[PDB]
Amino acid sequence: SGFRKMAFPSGKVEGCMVQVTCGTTTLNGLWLDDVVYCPRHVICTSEDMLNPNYEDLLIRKSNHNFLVQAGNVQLRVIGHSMQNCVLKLKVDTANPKTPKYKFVRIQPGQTFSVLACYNGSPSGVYQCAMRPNFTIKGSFLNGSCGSVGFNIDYDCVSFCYMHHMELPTGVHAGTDLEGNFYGPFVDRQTAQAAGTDTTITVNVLAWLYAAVINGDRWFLNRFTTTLNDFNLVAMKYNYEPLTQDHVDILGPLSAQTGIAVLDMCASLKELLQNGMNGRTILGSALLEDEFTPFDVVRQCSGVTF
Amino acid sequence: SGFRKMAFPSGKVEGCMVQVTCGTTTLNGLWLDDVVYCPRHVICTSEDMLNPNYEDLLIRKSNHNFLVQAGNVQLRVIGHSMQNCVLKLKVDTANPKTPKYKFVRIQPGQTFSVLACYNGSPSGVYQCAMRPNFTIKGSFLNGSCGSVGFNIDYDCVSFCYMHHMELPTGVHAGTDLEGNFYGPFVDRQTAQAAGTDTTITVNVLAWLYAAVINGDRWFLNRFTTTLNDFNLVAMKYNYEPLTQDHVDILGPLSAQTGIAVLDMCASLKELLQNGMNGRTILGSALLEDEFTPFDVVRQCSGVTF
Ligand code: NA
Repeated sequence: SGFRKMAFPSGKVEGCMVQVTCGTTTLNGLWLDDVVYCPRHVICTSEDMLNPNYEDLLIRKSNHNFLVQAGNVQLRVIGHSMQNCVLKLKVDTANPKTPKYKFVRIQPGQTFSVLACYNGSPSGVYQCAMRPNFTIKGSFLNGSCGSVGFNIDYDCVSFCYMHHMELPTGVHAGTDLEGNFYGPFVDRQTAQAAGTDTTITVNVLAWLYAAVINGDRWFLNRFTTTLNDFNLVAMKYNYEPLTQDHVDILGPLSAQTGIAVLDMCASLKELLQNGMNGRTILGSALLEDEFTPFDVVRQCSGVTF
Repeated sequence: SGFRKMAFPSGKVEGCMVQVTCGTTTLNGLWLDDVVYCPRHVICTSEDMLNPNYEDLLIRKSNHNFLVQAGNVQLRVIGHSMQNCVLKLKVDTANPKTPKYKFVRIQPGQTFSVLACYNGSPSGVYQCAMRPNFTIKGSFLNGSCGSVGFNIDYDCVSFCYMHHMELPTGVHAGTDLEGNFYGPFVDRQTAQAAGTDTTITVNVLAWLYAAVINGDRWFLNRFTTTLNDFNLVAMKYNYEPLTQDHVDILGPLSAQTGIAVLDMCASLKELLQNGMNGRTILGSALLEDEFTPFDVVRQCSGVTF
């Protein structure tokens, strides 16, 4: 037993990370088959970033202008194109370590692992959630752009995130692998506030089920609630609405523990109204919301890849 | 910016994980060059575990009793021996993906990454600290034995932990890679309880420095204290005494932030005596002690491997 924030093993993604240099800017790229994907803002000078026209900037670049390095071997660039906010550099060599993969656009509240890289080399791996306001709370420094987020499922890597920027508030913003930003953000140096964030209710409930599975039960009570009355309480604590879809997704955990979803909702209602009274849950003094129901089952059942 | 519990990239270790089966017991092994290392209790039956004579049990085994599988490839066992609580199975094929490595015995309060595996396949990666009572708070299920903990340093994987068991209290125990348990534990089914734990003071200070580096400053006060006056409070809150060596280890973080260690100690003293004033630090409502000073530097400087 035990319950930890757990990242996916990173080796399959490590084998895809390369370094991309344009001008004096170096960041990371993702090498799948004979394409390297990276943020298009690699083509911008500091001056360009103030007001970039990416089509015109890309017109002015040659293939030679992009230095791509896999470890210490140069990969010759033979084409360059743009898809939304992502640059695609066609190279003359397909990556023999390309895993089975998909590009997916994830939902707010869903989790993924980030392989933080610099100069094409991995620094570390950690688990992130896509916040309801479409930012992520990561750990990213200069040079981290092009690091990716991903899930693994039976040796298929589903890439869902590529890192582009840090907002002045200290949260992080990026795109899917088709280059569409998550949230209302743009790759130009202009004002772009993130919306007000909220707590991911279905994930908090999943984590309470994880706690029960690991023997923490003190917060269970004998109260009941309807979905509507629970949501009326949770709205006042800046929790996202819980829908019947969320109730159904919590079905397997509810079935294993014998605790009906709405009874766990009554427990959560009491936790919100009363606090923890100096107690902790799974070693935490806050209600945690970055585990999905599937993350609970995946950790507690030993799923491998 | 941002500060997360960050594991090492796991690919170098993933390439060393195998499955070892003896009788009807399956667990994981670590394949380095032509030797597979795994917990010796793999040779015990359920009746053996009650009172195992490991020397006798090993003499009664032959090479054919061990089935070793590296992914889809069966590895032929050509020798077997025992070093303390670790079994060493010599195989007729050397692992071509063996990283440059060392076996290290870590000190309490130091951290490492765990690659949790089942049936020789990686499930997830997460950071652990060796607690002062020589347990770790991990996430391990049936079949996780033989999963390893490690650090990566420049060009070398330093393996420091192999997983053997879960205490009835829900914490985890294991050995170094020479087969010596951390703490007073033994690989037999007899009563064993962890000693009372304590909080790793130098790590809490390191994490407060991480908070300052990331813009959290609310807990800083203009006060300073002495090492002795701080240790008076530390003893009252089950914190380890702070030594001059531990002050020295905090030197680089103190230097970067311009906050003397004893000033931060005055801040920590006020936090211990008065609480966290309804605030969080780096998203936590509790003081965190599982980041070493070097973990802070590694994450905040983007060290790669
Ligand atoms: Na101070």
